[PDB]
Order: sequence, then structure tokens, then C-alpha cells
Amino acid sequence: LPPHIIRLVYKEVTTLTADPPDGIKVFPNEEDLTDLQVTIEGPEGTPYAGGLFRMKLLLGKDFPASPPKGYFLTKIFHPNVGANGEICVNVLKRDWTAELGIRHVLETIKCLLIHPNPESALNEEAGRLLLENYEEYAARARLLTEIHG
Amino acid sequence: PPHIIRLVYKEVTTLTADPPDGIKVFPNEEDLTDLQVTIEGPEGTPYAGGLFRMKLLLGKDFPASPPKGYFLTKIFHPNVGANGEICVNVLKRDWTAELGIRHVLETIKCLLIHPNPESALNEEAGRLLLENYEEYAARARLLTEIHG
Repeated sequence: LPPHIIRLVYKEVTTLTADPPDGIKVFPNEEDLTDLQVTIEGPEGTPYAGGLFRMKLLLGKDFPASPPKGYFLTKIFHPNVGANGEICVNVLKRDWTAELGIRHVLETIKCLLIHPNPESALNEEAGRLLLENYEEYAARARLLTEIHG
Repeated sequence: PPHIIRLVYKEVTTLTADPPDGIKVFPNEEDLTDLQVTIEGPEGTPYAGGLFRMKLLLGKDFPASPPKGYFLTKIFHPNVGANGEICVNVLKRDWTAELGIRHVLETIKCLLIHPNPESALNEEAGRLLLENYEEYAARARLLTEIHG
């Protein structure tokens, strides 16, 4: 990364590692800071309860101009998580500016486990069930959590 | 009612010892079923920087049924009604009797980041959120500056 971007990423990761959001543990990668790994506890009162969900934030590309690219490394049944694990946070792409930190990105992803957005879903099956047959969506999400979480 | 008293106290302790980010609970001996709470407005939302007072009213069937929630701080939000009531459909969605006050508050904080415009209690805010987000945020931010 360019030196001036490295400085900002190092500040962002330090403050985030020192004070991580509730239920999130951050594991910075000394050799490569374009690659921030995170684990998110599946919130209680959701089908993901009890599971640990590994995820990765890619701080390369155009960050801070553009939001970082997020991937779940833990398999998950979620309307906003695609087949490659890619996370599409519609709120974040609309709301983003270069002043928003990584704390808000991670907080926004964790909160999306509680309030998934079925509209314009990446996993259409999960989105279709969430709206039309919530208990079926919960069952599948929970079974995937028991295997992968 | 004993199961209330002992559980109320048990929840407070868990929440005073390991408080959720930006959330504080204030128990009241005079009326334990009326729990005062403050939630900090999440960064990146029009509510950022505001301190949002609220209260949970625990029914005598708690935790078989979720508590009922009210914002005491005025807020512009699709799921908060004119009297400050928090839509019972958000708490009820996945409620089970093993859940407690922590999950109710986590869910409400998360709802400030991800409001739901459909079947909104504040139909004004729900509509603006979907069609003109810029005006939605601006209105929520202005009310936050006054009330938060």
C-alpha cells in the first residue's frame, strides 16, 4: 500500500484492536495490513446464536475513498451474504464517506446479523424465506450455524 | 412477585458488569419493573453523538414475553411511534424465554443502524427513509441535535 494509506490503516487497526466492538475480536496481520481478519459472535436471539463467524475486511483497492470489501469466511445463511462469502451492506454503500471508520463497518455487519435486509438480497433463497417463511429461514440458518459456527 | 425481582436484579448485574457498547442500565428499587436506559447514537447514523434515554417495562410474565420499550428521548425513526413506543414486532420477531434485557437493548441499538421502513409506526420516517434518504438523515440529525 502507499505510505500515506498505510499510516491511516495502522491508526484504524490500532484503535479498533484496542477497543473492539462488543462480540468482535480483531486480529491484525503484521505482514499485510490490507487484510484484516475478524471474528463476530452470532448474536443471541438470532439463528446464528452460539456460532463464531470468521470474516475478512480487504483494505486494499480504493480505501478510504470506497468502503472496504467484506467477506465471511465462515459459511452462513444470510440474505446479504453471497456464495463467495461477499458481504453487501446496502446501508454502507449509500451512507459511506471517507470519514467513516472500520469500527462502523464491523458494527454495521454485526447489526446486520440481527436485522438482515431481504431486499436486493445476494442469497435470494435466504431473502425469499426471510420474508415469506421466517421459521424456515431460521431453521436453515441455525443448522448451518451448528455445522460451521 | 419473586421471579421478577430476582431476575431483574440478575439482568442489571450482567449489564452493569459487562455493559453493551454505548448502553447503560439504571435500576430503580421503588419500581423494578421500570428500567431506565441510555443508548448512545451509533457513529455513522444521523443519531450519532446523541444520548437516547429510554425505558423497558417488564411484564409480570417476563421473560415468557418480551418487555415493552419506549424512547424517552424524541427520535425520528420508522419503528418508533408518536408516544415513543418501540414497535412490538421487532422485539417479538425472534423472542424466546432464554433471552434477557441485554438482547432487547442490543436489538434496539442495531435498529438505529438498520431501521425497517415497512409497516413503520412512523409512516413519515419510513417513507422518507426509502425514497429520500438524504432528507431522512437530515431530519433525524436535526432532532438529535435538539433532543440528544
